[PDB]
Amino acid sequence: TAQYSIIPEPSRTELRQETAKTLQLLSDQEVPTLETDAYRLTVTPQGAHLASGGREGRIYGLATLRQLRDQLAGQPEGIPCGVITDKPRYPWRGLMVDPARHFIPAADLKKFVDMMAYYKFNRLHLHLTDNQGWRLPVPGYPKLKSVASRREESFGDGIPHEGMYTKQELKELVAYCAARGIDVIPEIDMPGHNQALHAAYPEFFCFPKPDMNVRTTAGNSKELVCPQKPEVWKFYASVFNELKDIFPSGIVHLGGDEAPTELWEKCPLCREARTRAAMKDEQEQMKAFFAKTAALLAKNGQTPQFWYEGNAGIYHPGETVYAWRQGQALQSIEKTKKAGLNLIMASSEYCYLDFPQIQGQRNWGWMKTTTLQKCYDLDPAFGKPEKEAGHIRGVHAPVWAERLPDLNHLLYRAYPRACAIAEAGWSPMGVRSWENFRRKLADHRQFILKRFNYDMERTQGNEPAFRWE
Ligand SMILES: [Zn+2]
Repeated sequence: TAQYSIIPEPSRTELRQETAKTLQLLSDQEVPTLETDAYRLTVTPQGAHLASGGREGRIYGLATLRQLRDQLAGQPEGIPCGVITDKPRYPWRGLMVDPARHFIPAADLKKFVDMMAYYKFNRLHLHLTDNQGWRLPVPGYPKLKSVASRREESFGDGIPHEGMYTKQELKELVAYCAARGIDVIPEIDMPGHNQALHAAYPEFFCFPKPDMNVRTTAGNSKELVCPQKPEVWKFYASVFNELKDIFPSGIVHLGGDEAPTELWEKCPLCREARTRAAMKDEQEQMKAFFAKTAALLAKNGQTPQFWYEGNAGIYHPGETVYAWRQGQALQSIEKTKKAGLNLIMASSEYCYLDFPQIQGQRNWGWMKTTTLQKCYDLDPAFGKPEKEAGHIRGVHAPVWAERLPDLNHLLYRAYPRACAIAEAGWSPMGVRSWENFRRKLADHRQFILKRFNYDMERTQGNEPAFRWE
């Protein structure tokens, strides 16, 4: 019979027999009984009543009302009356954009934010720095702009790529996100993924290479900042001071992914520093590096996060890590619990939205296909009980942009899988089903076309063309 098409699925929908042809908001009340992230939305033939426990729940209730208005706009016969009582399963529901790989203009970020807010995402993570570019301006380090923000080409295409946000643009983004219920999380990836920083400031590295250029290809860089160099710590203190001014979330993602330690092992400065500190290997050195960085953050009231790299011993109890490596989700849940770490689920089997969504679409010679149906199969807890998985804070989907050069390409791969991620982060398992989700997503094609002039239809051949290979 007649249903709503709200994504994410609300925790409770009680449908009634009457029909509503108006969604005029008749009441909008803050009530003490509901939690601050919760709302109750009642649809009657005379209009709608919204109750919420706080500003956060109110934002979510208005987001549901927006989807119901989009449904009603396409249903002249009216929509069912009913009561929706709703609160998210997980408090962290995030997407990550990758302007380091391909710069995202301010106007395009706005559209990306409006779309994620429509699905009740509440975290926007900015991957600001990598091998292919550096997008955060830092006073006192002008070569980040003149060198690190520019590259000669991408994958042999001969086409230079550059870009850097202004401080005013980033403060605009923060306010734009806050008005839509979204906290912004900057990432300064360290100690690796740093070829762009090396191109600008080779003196920060164990083996300075003045001829180094910003990377124009994918693949792994072995260049790690040298923890023995005072300039490194002065630089990151300056970076973190800018983040304190710009990003009121106070959370700084430090990255830490894909940082092989070969060059630390060989570095003549790091070798003797390890001898002085009685460090037996470079994992102990990595632990000390993160601890020193966390101490710098703590001076500003900031807190770190990391990509989980499978060695829980390098993090400090109470810190948050992101599980991402293929095949490691269950082990990561267990090891982070034992180590006293909090966990965000970003498993690349379900959440890496750079991967093609239909078999036969560009995989660049290595990417597996993650279909919409596969994505929807994600339970962030992997069926584990609360005593084993209560340290999981939520779900997070990166849209890595090595191969996504503009917003058109970004949205093509981000959606509709981001809709499934939204439901995995928000909806209790007891209201989730592929059949129901698929039904609603079909209706959402018209909703998103109407509201955003954007088409979420996916076929193998309708991905925008690429210039490479
Ligand atoms: Zn070194």
